[PDB]
Amino acid sequence: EIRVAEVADAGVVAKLLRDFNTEFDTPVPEGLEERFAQIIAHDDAFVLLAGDIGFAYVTLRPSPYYDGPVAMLDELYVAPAHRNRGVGTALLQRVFEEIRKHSAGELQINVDEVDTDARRFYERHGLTNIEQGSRMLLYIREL
Amino acid sequence: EIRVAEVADAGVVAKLLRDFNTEFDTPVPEGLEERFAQIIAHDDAFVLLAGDIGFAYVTLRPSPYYDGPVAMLDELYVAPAHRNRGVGTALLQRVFEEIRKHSAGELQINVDEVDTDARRFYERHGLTNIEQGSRMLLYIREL
Ligand SMILES: CC(=O)NCCNC(=O)CCNC(=O)[C@H](O)C(C)(C)COP(=O)(O)OP(=O)(O)OC[C@H]1O[C@@H](n2cnc3c(N)ncnc32)[C@H](O)[C@@H]1OP(=O)(O)O
Ligand SMILES: CC(=O)NCCNC(=O)CCNC(=O)[C@H](O)C(C)(C)COP(=O)(O)OP(=O)(O)OC[C@H]1O[C@@H](n2cnc3c(N)ncnc32)[C@H](O)[C@@H]1OP(=O)(O)O
Ligand SMILES: CN[C@@H]1[C@@H](O)[C@@H](O[C@@H]2[C@@H](O)[C@H](O[C@H]3O[C@H]([C@@H](C)NC)CC[C@H]3N)[C@@H](N)C[C@H]2N)OC[C@]1(C)O
Repeated sequence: EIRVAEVADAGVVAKLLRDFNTEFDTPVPEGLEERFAQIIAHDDAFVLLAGDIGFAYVTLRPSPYYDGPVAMLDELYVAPAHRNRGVGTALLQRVFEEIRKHSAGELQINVDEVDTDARRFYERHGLTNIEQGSRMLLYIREL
Repeated sequence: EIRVAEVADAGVVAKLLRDFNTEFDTPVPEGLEERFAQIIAHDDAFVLLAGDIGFAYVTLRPSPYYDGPVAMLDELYVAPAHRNRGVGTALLQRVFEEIRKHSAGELQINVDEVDTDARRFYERHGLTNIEQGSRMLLYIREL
């Protein structure tokens, strides 16, 4: 079932994020668990857990366009053996439900162009890459 | 010079954002001044002003990857008569300075693909759309 993570669940969330990065051959910094414990307790952010096999990490930030925040689904992951059985759909549905309790004006998600399965999933569940007739790109600088 | 906006500057910020959205024929929400006054008073966002002719609006949000926030340059605009003279460069250099005071681990920016001149500007100043050989895309749902 989906539930909202408590501070004491930080270790499970961190493990799943580590698994996600390992799946993508990306090294992870130390301290994921300690940071997730802090974020879950104190910040305008939440984590949803599907048992111990999937999670969603959402941040809520201010926007002049809305009375409520703009939400970002910063991380969404289901463990590979549990995919294609509706877990990601359930997590994303619960994301929409939870951000609606905050009157969020919009949900954003960053995705690599090459991740066509994720893109297909998001496009089939109501998200779009198009604004004013153009694709939207994410630019970053790591610091 | 460039300055960090105060609550008293909400009117000038709101005017500039209205002008930006009018130029690009994108919608303008009601209540921009009052919302900016609220946003500027809080700890997780700031606006930089170049006189009354340009602005940067930055939000800060938590990440498990860093002790500091992830910053997002949600809006960057210079009035048309003042472009191509280095104002945008100065604003972006002050964005990096200010987010360094917060120990931000990354800067992110949403950029329409069609905005080729803005994209050249960001690439010239150290931002990248590429991660592991793939372009990064933004997906949204308005709510
Ligand atoms: C090539 C490439 O890109 N590789 C990427 C490899 N790794 C990653 O990207 C890592 C991160 N990604 C993830 O962790 C996971 O991918 C995700 C992104 C979180 C997804 O989480 P789940 O797999 O749990 O999601 P789901 O099961 O809820 O839905 C997924 C698909 O299941 C089928 N389905 C489910 N329910 C039903 C139903 N009731 N009726 C009919 N069909 C159904 C349907 O076909 C659907 O596909 P469609 O997208 O709607 O067309
Ligand atoms: C978060 C967010 O909202 N992101 C979107 C960015 N916002 C916009 O697109 C709104 C409209 N544009 C501006 O608001 C401002 O123009 C910018 C984008 C902040 C830059 O400010 P400046 O004009 O002050 O720049 P600059 O003088 O420091 O450096 C000069 C270099 O700017 C580029 N440049 C000049 N003129 C335009 C132009 N009309 N359109 C697009 N690019 C332009 C060009 O690349 C030039 O380079 P080149 O010489 O032609 O090679
Ligand atoms: C409806 N969603 C948008 C979101 O995608 C996001 O839009 C960005 C927004 O942060 C920012 O938009 C500005 O730049 C846009 C222009 C330069 N391209 C048309 C015009 C609208 C103007 N507000 C640009 N960085 C790119 C634009 N797609 O932020 C505002 C929003 C209302 O939440």
